Amino acid sequence: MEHVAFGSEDIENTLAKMDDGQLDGLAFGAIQLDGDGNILQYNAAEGDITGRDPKQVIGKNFFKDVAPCTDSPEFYGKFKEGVASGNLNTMFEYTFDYQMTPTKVKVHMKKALSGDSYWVFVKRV
Repeated sequence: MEHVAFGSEDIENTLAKMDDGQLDGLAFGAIQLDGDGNILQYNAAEGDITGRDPKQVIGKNFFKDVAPCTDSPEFYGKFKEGVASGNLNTMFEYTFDYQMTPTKVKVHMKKALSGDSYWVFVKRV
C-alpha cells in the first residue's frame, strides 16, 4: 500500500512520481484530469467506490460522459474556475448518484505539479 494521507499539503509532489500501478496502491480514490475534464488516470480505489472499470473510463470526459451529477456549479463550476485561474485547491462533501447507489464522499481537487493537469481525490464519509 502506498502511504500517503488524503488531504496532505504536498500530495501533488508525492503523486508526481507514481505510475498507474503505484496509484492503485493508494488508500483513496484518485483521478487525473486534463484542463477539459478528460480522464488521464483513474485508480483502483476509485473504481471500488463507484463501480466504474478504471481501464474503460480513461479518455472519457468526466463532466459530460462519466459523472453528470458533478456538472453543477458546486463541482464542475469550481473545477473550471481553477483551470481558468491556473490554481485550484478545494475540499468539499458531495453525493455521487448516477447509475449507482447514492454514496456520500469527500472530494479534494488540486492542481497537479505537471503542466495542465488536475487531481480529484475521493474518500467515503
